[PDB]
Amino acid sequence: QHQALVDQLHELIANTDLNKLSYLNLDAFQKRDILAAHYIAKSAIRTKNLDQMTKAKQRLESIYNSISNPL
Repeated sequence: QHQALVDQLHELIANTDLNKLSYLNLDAFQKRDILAAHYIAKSAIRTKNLDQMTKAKQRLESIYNSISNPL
């Protein structure tokens, strides 16, 4: 479970690289949300905090889905 979650997080982090999301015209608040989630995700992974890893996974999944799809 731990490794599966780390892998999911790393995939989500890779898929939410701000440079690669330029074409989506994200608002500054969305960029900041992504930057914060990346910091939290990395920090949670490094410390093996499963609850915070779960939080960050749900957050990044939600963001990636919403920015990729109709308002």
